[PDB]
Amino acid sequence: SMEQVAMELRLTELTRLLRSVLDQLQDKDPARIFAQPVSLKEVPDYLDHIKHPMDFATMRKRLEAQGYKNLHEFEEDFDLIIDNCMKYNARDTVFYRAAVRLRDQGGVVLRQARREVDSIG
Repeated sequence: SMEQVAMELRLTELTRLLRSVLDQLQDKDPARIFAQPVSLKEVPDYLDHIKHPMDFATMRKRLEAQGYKNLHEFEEDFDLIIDNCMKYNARDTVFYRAAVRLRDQGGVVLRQARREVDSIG
């Protein structure tokens, strides 16, 4: 139906906007600490600590399959990246600190992304 096509076009346009958001947030991680999944070869106990691992590459796979239906879903995955790191790693570490700086800088980007999503519909 035409209604289904129109809903698909909206999902495509959201995907475009979330790709620009994703690029902008990942620029706030110049060390590439959050670029890839924590390796279970290198951190064998990780899944005993962290129940829902997340990273930018995993989010990009989901995005390219148009797997985010709304901005809330995308933000959920971004907050897991930050929140998982702040639990596993102590305050005194470069990992925790990188997560704090990503959260602080990413908030700015997400604030305007929400206005754009609501504005354009």
